[PDB]
Amino acid sequence: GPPTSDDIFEREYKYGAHNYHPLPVALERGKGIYLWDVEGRKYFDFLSSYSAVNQGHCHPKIVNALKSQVDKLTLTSRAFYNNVLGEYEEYITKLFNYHKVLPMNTGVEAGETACKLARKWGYTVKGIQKYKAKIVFAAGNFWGRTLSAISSSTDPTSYDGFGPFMPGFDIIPYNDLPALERALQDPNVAAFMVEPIQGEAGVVVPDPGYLMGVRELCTRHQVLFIADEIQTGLARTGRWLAVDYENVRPDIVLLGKALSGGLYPVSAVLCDDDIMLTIKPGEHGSTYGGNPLGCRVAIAALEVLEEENLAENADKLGIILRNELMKLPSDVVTAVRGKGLLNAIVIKETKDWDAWKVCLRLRDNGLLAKPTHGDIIRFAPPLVIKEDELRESIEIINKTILSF
Amino acid sequence: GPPTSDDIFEREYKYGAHNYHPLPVALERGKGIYLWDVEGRKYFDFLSSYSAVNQGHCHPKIVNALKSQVDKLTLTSRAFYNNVLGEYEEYITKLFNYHKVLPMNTGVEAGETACKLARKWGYTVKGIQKYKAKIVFAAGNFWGRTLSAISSSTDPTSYDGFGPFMPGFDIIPYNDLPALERALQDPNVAAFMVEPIQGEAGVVVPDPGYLMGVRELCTRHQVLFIADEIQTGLARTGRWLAVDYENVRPDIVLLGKALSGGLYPVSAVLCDDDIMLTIKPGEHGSTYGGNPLGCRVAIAALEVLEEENLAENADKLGIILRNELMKLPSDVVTAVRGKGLLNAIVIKETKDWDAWKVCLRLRDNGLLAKPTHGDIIRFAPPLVIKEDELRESIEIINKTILSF
Ligand SMILES: Cc1ncc(COP(=O)(O)O)c(CNC2=CCCC(C(=O)O)=C2)c1O
Ligand SMILES: Cc1ncc(COP(=O)(O)O)c(CNC2=CCCC(C(=O)O)=C2)c1O
Repeated sequence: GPPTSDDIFEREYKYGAHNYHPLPVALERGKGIYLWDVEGRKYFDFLSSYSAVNQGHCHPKIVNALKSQVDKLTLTSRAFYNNVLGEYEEYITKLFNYHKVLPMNTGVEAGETACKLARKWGYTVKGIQKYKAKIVFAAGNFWGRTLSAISSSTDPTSYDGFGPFMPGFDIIPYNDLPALERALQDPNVAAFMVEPIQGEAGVVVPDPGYLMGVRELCTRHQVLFIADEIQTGLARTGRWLAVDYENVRPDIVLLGKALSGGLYPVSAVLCDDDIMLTIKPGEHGSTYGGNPLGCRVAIAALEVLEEENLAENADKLGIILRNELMKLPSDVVTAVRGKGLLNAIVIKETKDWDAWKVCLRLRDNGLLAKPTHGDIIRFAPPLVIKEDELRESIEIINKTILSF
Repeated sequence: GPPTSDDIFEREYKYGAHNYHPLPVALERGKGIYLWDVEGRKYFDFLSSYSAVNQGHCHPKIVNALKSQVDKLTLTSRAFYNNVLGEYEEYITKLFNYHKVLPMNTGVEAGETACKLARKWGYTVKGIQKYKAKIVFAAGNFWGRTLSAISSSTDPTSYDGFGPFMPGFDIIPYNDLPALERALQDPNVAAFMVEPIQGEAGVVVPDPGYLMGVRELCTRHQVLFIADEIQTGLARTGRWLAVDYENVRPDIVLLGKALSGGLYPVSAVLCDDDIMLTIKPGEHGSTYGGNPLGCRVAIAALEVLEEENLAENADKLGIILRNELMKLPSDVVTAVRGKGLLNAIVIKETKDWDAWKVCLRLRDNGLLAKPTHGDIIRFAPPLVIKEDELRESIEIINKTILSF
């Protein structure tokens, strides 16, 4: 017979690194908002791979693009041109209204590319002396697991025991304009990288006006405003970009995750010529970056978000989700927050009952989520979910929470 | 009508970053050893995307694995278990005879993971004080484009203008055992990372006994021997791993590129429990690392290399290629080197005639290659090439070289 869920857990423990502690569930099928485990049980996916399957699992139009291109050409390396990359570059740069895109594969690679752009721009355009360029980050940031990315983290589990660390990274509190103004008095600051909503930190939503204030301060001190929209972008928060809520145009925009609908690792660095062209030929790249298969997938993935109006759906349905979640008892749910369909609740941890137990029982009742930083449960279903399906999920949440 | 090759070049220049200068050819189809441009012209691929399509372009068994899995499930995130990862982990760890694998996506991510393992092992097992752990690299190394990877490079085009740089990375000459012995007198060295054959540097083959000497020195000083086999592994040099030529077992093995046959970004970090388990749950990972679609592709990709005996083919055919290349006139070809089907020739550059011009004319005559570091042309066709097809390619090389 096939392997059971426990067999699947047991096998990974024996042969795979122990760098995760996943929730005890073993999935083998996904379609739209639903996942199925190897026992055949059906679950609502309320994580969406942390917003990488915004378009739902195995969306037929993205699947069709992958199957069609894989019969033609999948990788030449950037030693040669392929016929797809430029069609995708034109499409994505028009869509977000930046002059150029640099293609990469993973979110952290886009972040690393952004820091390289910022330093090279800082040295060659702003006039900072080599190598005094600084990049400022916000406490609670997450942008990946390279040595550079953990060097800016304030989470000791990310960086403790992995040093020495990348120099030139300063940290200030999130959602704090006086702190950014103070930090930007240093003329050697080249960039400030920030998430419009902090995902891994627990859907930390900054106050209204924060992104407007970041834009103004960065311009006033000619610092590059790097917006990490790898988790918040692509309709998840109710707009094409989370920064659209404040009509703000960052200097560099990072995309990833849902850029492929979950079918391929595709990430992107968007910015205008004055920044993008400080990197000259031979000075940056990637084996798989810009390959034609990922490019066909990402075009189709972006078309799904636009043609199915997923941003407005995420907006309307996010209002319903948060209003219903706020009806839960304060003794159990300490906070509800989010924008669009990127939301989270905070569980009043005791000696016994905590967010991990809630997620175990959510799983028992047919809904999959997971805690972050202990007491914060993220609720982030695919943007293709319908109102009826959302309300059925809310009743699962209510049944679970009100069962303790 | 469709876009011409020049239209394709023009479009990328307008909308994509200028971080590469590819050879002027615009490919739209690949199958086995052949590529076709948008004009319909057929070329021998003598780069294999720098050994990412060892199995040939669009190998039907790898394509079948991707099409089959994409209808089931492509990404859950490591928040949950998927049913494929453990089957791939068991398969790949048995094949190379290491206890555990850590899955990632790109080659540089595997390199970053290796450096994090080395430092965490250095601090928690060897007893190095935080944060004095050192990692030694060889001059000419290439392992990617993150800020950490360029921090160990000796190529100014990689690191100049991108600092300040990651501390704790020392550099010694390649192919130099006295230098490694001298460097390893420092008790704060945690690891030595090295390519068995340096790819990007120009297929720099170390002398016989070098890898044996590296293994002994690393053991004698309890330093981790990290073998970067992302370009040399997976049958390209004529064995499963290039280190197999000297019967050497590194402490960490990195794989990538051909790990997927070019269909998906899949990379791997292989090592035993004593190193792998110094990273605890929550301390390292990746959105797409270990996803079930990449895992199905990599299983099929690895099966192709074994079942079609591509290593022995690469061995036998590499002997023919180098012997024929050594018949070229010394006035034009200054050196021939390589193992298996990872080979290179060195062109005696003049004021006018150089390796770029040779590659332009190779392209004119139906064979695609590209220079590295100016005067070095790599010859690396897919391992599925047959002897007759190889000899037809050699005559193209002869016609081109003997036409100047
Ligand atoms: C806001 C933000 N920026 C960058 C990244 C890094 O993306 P990668 O593709 O993982 O390198 C992230 C990643 N966030 C994650 C989403 C899902 C799973 C995951 C993990 O298991 O590490 C991270 C991000 O959120
Ligand atoms: C020996 C070796 N180690 C690591 C890497 C990095 O792999 P990535 O997947 O690119 O991060 C490489 C990469 N070598 C390359 C092969 C093809 C194309 C390419 C590029 O355009 O940057 C690099 C490697 O060789």
